[PDB]
Amino acid sequence: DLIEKSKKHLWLPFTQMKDYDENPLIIESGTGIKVKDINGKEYYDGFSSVWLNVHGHRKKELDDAIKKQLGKIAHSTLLGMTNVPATQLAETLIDISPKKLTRVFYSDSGAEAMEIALKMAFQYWKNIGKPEKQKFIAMKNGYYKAPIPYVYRSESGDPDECRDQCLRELAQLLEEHHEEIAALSIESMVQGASGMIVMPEGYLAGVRELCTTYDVLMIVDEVATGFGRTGKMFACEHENVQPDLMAAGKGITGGYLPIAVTFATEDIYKAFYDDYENLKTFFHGHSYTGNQLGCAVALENLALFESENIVEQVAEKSKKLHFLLQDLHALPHVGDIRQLGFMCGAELVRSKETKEPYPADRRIGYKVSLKMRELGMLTRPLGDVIAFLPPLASTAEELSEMVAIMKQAIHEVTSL
Amino acid sequence: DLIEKSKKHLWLPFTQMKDYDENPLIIESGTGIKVKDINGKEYYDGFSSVWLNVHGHRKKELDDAIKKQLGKIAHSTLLGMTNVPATQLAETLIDISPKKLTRVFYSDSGAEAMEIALKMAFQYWKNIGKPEKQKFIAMKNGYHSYKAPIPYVYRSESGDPDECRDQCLRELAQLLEEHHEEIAALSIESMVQGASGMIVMPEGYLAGVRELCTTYDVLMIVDEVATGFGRTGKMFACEHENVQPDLMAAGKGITGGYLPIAVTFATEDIYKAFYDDYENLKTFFHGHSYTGNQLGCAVALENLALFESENIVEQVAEKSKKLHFLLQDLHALPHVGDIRQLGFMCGAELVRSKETKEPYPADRRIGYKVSLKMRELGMLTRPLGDVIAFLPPLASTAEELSEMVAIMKQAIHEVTSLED
Ligand SMILES: Cc1ncc(COP(=O)(O)O)c(/C=N/CCCC[C@H](N)C(=O)O)c1O
Ligand SMILES: Cc1ncc(COP(=O)(O)O)c(CN)c1O
Repeated sequence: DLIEKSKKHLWLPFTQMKDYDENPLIIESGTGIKVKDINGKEYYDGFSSVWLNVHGHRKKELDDAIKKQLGKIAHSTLLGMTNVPATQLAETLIDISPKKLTRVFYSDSGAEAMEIALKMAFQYWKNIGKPEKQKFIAMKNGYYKAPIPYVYRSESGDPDECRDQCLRELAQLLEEHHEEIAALSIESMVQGASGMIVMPEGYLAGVRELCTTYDVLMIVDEVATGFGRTGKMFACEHENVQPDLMAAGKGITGGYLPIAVTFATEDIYKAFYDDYENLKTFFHGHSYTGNQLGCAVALENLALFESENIVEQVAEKSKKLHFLLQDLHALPHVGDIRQLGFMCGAELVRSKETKEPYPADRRIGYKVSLKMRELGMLTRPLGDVIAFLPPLASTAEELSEMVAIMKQAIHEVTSL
Repeated sequence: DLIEKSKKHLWLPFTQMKDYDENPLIIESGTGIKVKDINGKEYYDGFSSVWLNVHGHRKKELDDAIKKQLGKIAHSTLLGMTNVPATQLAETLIDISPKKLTRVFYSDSGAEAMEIALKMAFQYWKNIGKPEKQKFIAMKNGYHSYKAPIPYVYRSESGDPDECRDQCLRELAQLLEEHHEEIAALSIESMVQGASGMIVMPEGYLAGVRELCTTYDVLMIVDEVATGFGRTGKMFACEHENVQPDLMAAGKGITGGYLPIAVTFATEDIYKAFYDDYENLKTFFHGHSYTGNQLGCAVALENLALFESENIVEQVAEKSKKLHFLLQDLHALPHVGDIRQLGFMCGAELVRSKETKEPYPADRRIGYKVSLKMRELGMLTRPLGDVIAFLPPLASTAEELSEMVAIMKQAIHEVTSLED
């Protein structure tokens, strides 16, 4: 009846409940990079619990640090005071992140880390003495507007040409309006929910140049892409960018608990530092900010990154997956395949010559994902882009098994 | 070392770090209703860690459930599927919630639980045919748009509650008469304005807000984040007027204070409007990644199981009788303007003179200077400007309360007296 009960009471995030009612799924537990439902059936975790599960479920040394931190204290506040593991994690996060990012402002979630970034950005200009700086630049498809080098559906198909066109179009937009912009928000290297659109080489760097040149702050959303995943600690390493502000989460705790961070340059911190009377204080916060348990599990997740060398591991297991996922090209209705590190997606198309998309009512992304659930694998389709973002743990043979279960399930339905 | 560290790397919420640098503080541990800083010192947690903590620090039962749960699975997603604790907790949450509220949408914070409610309420009307329904009504100074007045008795002409009560209810009617077809929802704290300064509403203010909201087809958003799960003397504060909100937000107390879990509650009417085939674009495109954490739901399950066992709710009701008398002492101080309380939510409002009702000026920092004095005396609290906010754990005993209130009297006395 737990199934029956999940229909009566819940209301699930980013899902249409009529499709859940027709196909229920309730997990009980999980081990390694797998999970088990309540009428015991086991799956892979192809979407690593939506882009946050680093070393699998039941990982020993994370289960360890939570238990330990229950030994001391589970939650005390960061409002006006602080606590030990937040204080320690902060130090670790300053060292493992771009050098210009000196500060750290915690919150419960990715979206909260970005809203926080926007609010610092807006409030920084207001503090220093340039209130004109209000407007923002969203990057088209960004989960004013500026376009992102989406080269597969471009005019020339050429990365460098698409890139430089997107840079130029941004540059024109900055040329004309910069003296009223405050900040620019961009996902670090890969637009996630937009279909896993990898940015071509030199894009991010161009944005950084143009932001510096034009006195707009660069905000870099590293929530999906951070903590391994891209085959670096943070995806903005791939071009040596220092964001002015950067939002992080998901894989900060190993997958276990909800913590997020907003990193901030010291120049930015300084703008909010002054006597209380002036109302310069950044007035933002949440009540479970600096959770001891979250900070403790994240500290040991951050230790594992350094000891078990999980980042460098990922960069070698990717190469394997470069060719092993180029094997998807063989299938007829799989018009493009993208990756950066473990961050992977296969865009489905009706015609390879025309790259024509399927209709969205033909439901092909979702219909595929149900057939993986048939064959013991879990993912989420972004439209008709099937996502493949598996645990960083996941060994090169599982990396290989999933990709076939994926490929098998695509072909089974994409023939229809 | 940690002190020097905290000062060089952290950016803390709702705090001038310049202040944190004259007066830093780093908790290491806690035991029942006490916390222990790094230099050994002990404090009463007289703000329940900002209105979260219910049973005490290091409570075995809650300690146990997280370990229990840990050896199943720490986190599996609610995007498109579910998990066992969330599905159980929800059943539970439905029984203790009001009747009309039969869905549970989950999230990581109170702020988020409100944010979801606004989007649900906003989008609700789009999905049914009335998209012109789109503006909200915010109750003035409402920490969670036409602003609508809310009865603050102490500084109200009347001095009489019901006159301040009914006067505000009408002003909301004059708003609702001439603007209701544009209005999606109304947003209101359940029984007490927290951040505003622990301002308690007259009985049947919230009743009257709810009967008007029905008469004009506006949705009633009830924020129970600060006032939920015991704090007022009921499991939910709106029970003080039997009230049936269309959307209710919760967080905080829900996990006894251990983890972050928060919930938006919805009526089955609302939920209905998002039920369809995907084609129709009826869906609610929202919901964070750590939605339905096993560890937070597990800790919450147990927290509520304790609520059920010990009878924490009637216990607070019991102990609040004591608390009111215990707070009577505070009114004997020259500068304590006024003492507001419902359940464990109390506020002593400070003033230059308790005859003019004239507050102190903002730069003199009378709330902050007292909060520090309390720290010095071994108590943690956070002011709401010159409103000083006592909110002790719901496990707090009769004598702990007397000691916390004593420290508070000592503190307010010593700082107000000195400003002369
Ligand atoms: C009705 C209500 N909703 C939401 C929140 C915050 O929910 P969260 O985002 O943490 O999940 C609070 C206060 N929450 C505590 C915040 C501190 C209050 C005040 N700024 C102060 O300085 O004490 C609240 O009173
Ligand atoms: C770029 C970005 N930012 C924020 C989020 C959401 O994070 P949260 O659910 O914790 O807000 C996502 C989800 N993948 C994302 O891709």
